[PDB]
Amino acid sequence: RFLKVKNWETDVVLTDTLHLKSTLETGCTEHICMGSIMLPTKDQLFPLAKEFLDQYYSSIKRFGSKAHMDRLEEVNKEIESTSTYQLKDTELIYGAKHAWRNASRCVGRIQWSKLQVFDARDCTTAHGMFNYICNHVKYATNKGNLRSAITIFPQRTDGKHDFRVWNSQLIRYAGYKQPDGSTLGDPANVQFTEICIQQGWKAPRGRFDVLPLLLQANGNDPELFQIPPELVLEVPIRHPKFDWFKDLGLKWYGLPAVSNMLLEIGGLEFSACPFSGWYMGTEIGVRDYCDNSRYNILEEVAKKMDLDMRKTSSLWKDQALVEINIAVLYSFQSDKVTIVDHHSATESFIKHMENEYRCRGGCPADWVWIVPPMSGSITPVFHQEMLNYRLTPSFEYQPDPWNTHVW
Amino acid sequence: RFLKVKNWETDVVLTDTLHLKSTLETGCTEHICMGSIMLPVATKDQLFPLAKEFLDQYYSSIKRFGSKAHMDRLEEVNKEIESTSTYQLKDTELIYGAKHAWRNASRCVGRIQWSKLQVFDARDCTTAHGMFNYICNHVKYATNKGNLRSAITIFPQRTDGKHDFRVWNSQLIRYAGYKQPDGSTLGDPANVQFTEICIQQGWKAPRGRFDVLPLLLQANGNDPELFQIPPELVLEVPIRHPKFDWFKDLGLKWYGLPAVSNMLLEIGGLEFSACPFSGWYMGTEIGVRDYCDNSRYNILEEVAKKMDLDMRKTSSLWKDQALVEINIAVLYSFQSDKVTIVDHHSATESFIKHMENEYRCRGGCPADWVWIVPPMSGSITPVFHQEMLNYRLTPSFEYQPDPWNTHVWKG
Ligand code: HEM
Ligand code: HEM
Ligand SMILES: Cc1cc(N)nc(C[C@@H]2CNC[C@H]2OCCNCCc2cccc(F)c2)c1
Ligand SMILES: Cc1cc(N)nc(C[C@@H]2CNC[C@H]2OCCNCCc2cccc(F)c2)c1
Ligand SMILES: C[C@H](O)[C@H](O)[C@H]1CNc2nc(N)[nH]c(=O)c2N1
Ligand SMILES: C[C@H](O)[C@H](O)[C@H]1CNc2nc(N)[nH]c(=O)c2N1
Ligand SMILES: [Zn+2]
Repeated sequence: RFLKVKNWETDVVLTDTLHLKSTLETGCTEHICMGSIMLPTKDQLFPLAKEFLDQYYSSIKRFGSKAHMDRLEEVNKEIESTSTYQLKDTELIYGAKHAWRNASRCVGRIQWSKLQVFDARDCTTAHGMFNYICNHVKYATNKGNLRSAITIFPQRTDGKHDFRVWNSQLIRYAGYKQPDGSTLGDPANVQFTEICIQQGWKAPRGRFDVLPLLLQANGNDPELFQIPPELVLEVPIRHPKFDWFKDLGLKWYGLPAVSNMLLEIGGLEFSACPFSGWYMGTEIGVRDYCDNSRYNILEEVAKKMDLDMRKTSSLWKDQALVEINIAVLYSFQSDKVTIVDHHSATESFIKHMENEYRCRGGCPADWVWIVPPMSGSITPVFHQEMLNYRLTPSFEYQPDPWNTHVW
Repeated sequence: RFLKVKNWETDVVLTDTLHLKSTLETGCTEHICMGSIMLPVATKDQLFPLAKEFLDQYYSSIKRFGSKAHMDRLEEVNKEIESTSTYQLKDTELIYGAKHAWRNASRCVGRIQWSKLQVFDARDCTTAHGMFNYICNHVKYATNKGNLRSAITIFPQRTDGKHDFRVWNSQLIRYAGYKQPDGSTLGDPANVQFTEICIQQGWKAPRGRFDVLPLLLQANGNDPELFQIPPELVLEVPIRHPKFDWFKDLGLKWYGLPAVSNMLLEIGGLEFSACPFSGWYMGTEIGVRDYCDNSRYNILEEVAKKMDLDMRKTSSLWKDQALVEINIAVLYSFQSDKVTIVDHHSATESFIKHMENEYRCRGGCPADWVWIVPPMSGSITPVFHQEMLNYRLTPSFEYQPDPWNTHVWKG
């Protein structure tokens, strides 16, 4: 029941007791490991509420206190008639921060307690949503000195009155299929970009066209909105040594802001809850630029470096991937926009795991996601055993709204 | 039940039904995943069932499931079990067994080659000296002047667990490590403890950065004895870089034959505690892990110095930058000496082909993503984008405790 993790580089051994307060299911059985799978009512809504308040009140050292009990009964009452309930602000803030704290795929959690939570539960329209979003973007960007935040729209009711942001991120680049079969911009968003044009977006059909936001309030048809360009901090990508780097025409946005997840607190479901932090250099440099079905610029970059592309074994893909990633970090630093490299982010997460083990008794962690997609073994998380388990409050994936919605 | 895995790069979905033919637990539960944990005397009662399963498998693969020869083999094994409390695998069975252990090794990216594996039956061996001879002939055959060939050598199975054959080395060829007074290590820091044991056992250590350790061999439960592999049998490659001439001045070399010798081979209930096997290296094994792990030779710093890198700030990717050059240098030296080696791009691509084919013809390929994904440049290799299912099939290679921890000394 007590479980140990070992780091094979330092011989450090931590004892996990947090996973016994674990509640959702991992997808694994005693017979099969699914660690590398991307995605493995009144009766129900109450015990969830009770478990959440138990954990809240214990955190502010008023476990078993009268305020605790009184809140419990007050929630049970709203439930026994309304079929749902409302979080207090303090609960909402605590629940958000913990959903981040329990995000087993997030390497950036050392920062979990400094989250800014904008309570948008008084929202009622897509224009409302647009205004909350712009405000969130502007606060988070903070002229390049980024700050974590999450904006929380009204919780689910009957599930036909959901609030949803259809973009998978607040800020992402257009994808256009072409009459030769190739792609322009970002192929990950090709479908979304069609959905935007087929709702009436006039697309400039260029390589780095910031997508329009597309927002659904209270079950309604969703609606388009251009984020004010002066709110989208973008970084032109250049290299410290390679003067030529600049003319590949690359740039990237400063604000990563995940917008398609569902926030679950005490059995309540916040289907629209965009959140934002700041980039680790590899997300842009390795994945965004070099993933085969993304910008796929390796072929081109190594060309400029005059390396030997005649064999996989000259490691030309690898040499170029490094320079690209040196370039992304250099651009963001030079431009005073927050970015962290994969060495420093992983070191921090080691320090954070260590903290969470002594303060909480563990830290759910998903090794497949925490190990950066380059230079794995030269970062210390590589040598670190991690236990993956699902704690609540939490962020969960949810179907792309366009499969679900009813017009 | 059927389970699907998606490759997120090419959108290929595959369907695993093979995980159903799978008895051993994983370490995971419905409530916790231990996918990244390194490590999460059998009786009559248990033995027959395991023999049966195995022989059912064997006879299926030769399309003789149900045949007189099948029924009579079962009955001969059952008989032999009741009479002797163990049993003897036929040669054909042992070969099939070893091949299937490898094919089932979910942490091995090299499995495309599983059916081509040379099996040496050393079940007649009785002494350490007989082991030294077997192993020498394994090394010579497998090395094959740089054109490496897969091989495994199998010594007598465990009996009462008191008469074990063991190769105390973790690999048949590995460099000494020496902890000095000042805290630093000369040679490979991974082999310090084993090195100490060798010296204790009477090995005179040359005390250089690349001393090939002696074989330390235990037969029939006996105390192990020391043997120097003939050095003309130990093929080595001095490491240089195609463009950096100072690289050779680092003084690096490596042996060409990766040969694991601490694992246990389980076939139809039988445990072969000594079964060293060898193939050939993936470049990153030497260049990433052996040279660049902080707990190994750790040349990252020395190489970065020599490159005039900006080492004052990690965000310069000076570690990433040297890592690649070292891996370039390892592939280049092996290829130039005509010693078989494979880069991670080609190994991973090969593995994806193997795994697809395995789903086609077998209904699955157990695979451990944590281990299949190479330790540099993960997402530019196609395994990174591949969902994998991991589970335990037998025949299998299992871990066993280090024998110095379990061995009963006779004097
Ligand atoms: C402060 C800087 C942060 C960094 C550097 C960071 C880093 C990351 C990375 C690298 C991933 C894996 C994504 C990928 O490679 O596709 C990730 C996943 C995730 N992170 Fe963070 N994080 C940060 C802040 C946040 C915040 C503020 C939240 C929420 C409040 C969050 C919640 C999550 C969640 C729920 C996932 C998994 C969802 C997915 O599949 O994308 N992180 N994080
Ligand atoms: C043909 C060339 C081969 C290559 C390139 C290869 C590659 C690898 C690599 C890279 C690993 C992970 C070890 C690490 O990086 O620490 C591994 C694991 C393994 N492979 Fe292979 N392999 C080859 C041949 C073989 C053979 C002949 C066998 C047995 C017949 C085998 C069975 C195994 C086993 C049992 C493991 C687990 C090792 C451990 O857990 O430490 N492979 N393979
Ligand atoms: C808040 C925050 C900060 C930060 N630095 N980083 C993040 C990760 C974003 C979230 N989500 C992907 C990452 O951005 C990378 C974009 N690639 C998409 C990966 C993908 C494709 C298809 C299916 C999937 F399940 C996942 C969030
Ligand atoms: C036959 C063959 C060919 C090849 N290319 N590569 C190999 C991998 C060897 C096996 N064994 C690891 C690799 O050699 C590296 C040694 N590291 C030991 C890994 C380890 C450490 C602590 C706990 C564990 F559970 C496991 C075999
Ligand atoms: C197949 C595998 O699950 C998939 O490629 C995962 C692996 N690790 C990842 N890790 C991060 N950080 N982000 C990802 O998108 C992925 N993809
Ligand atoms: C903690 C973690 O499981 C451990 O460091 C693993 C990760 N992946 C690995 N992968 C390979 N090929 N070889 C290894 O030794 C390891 N080590
Ligand atoms: Zn698992």
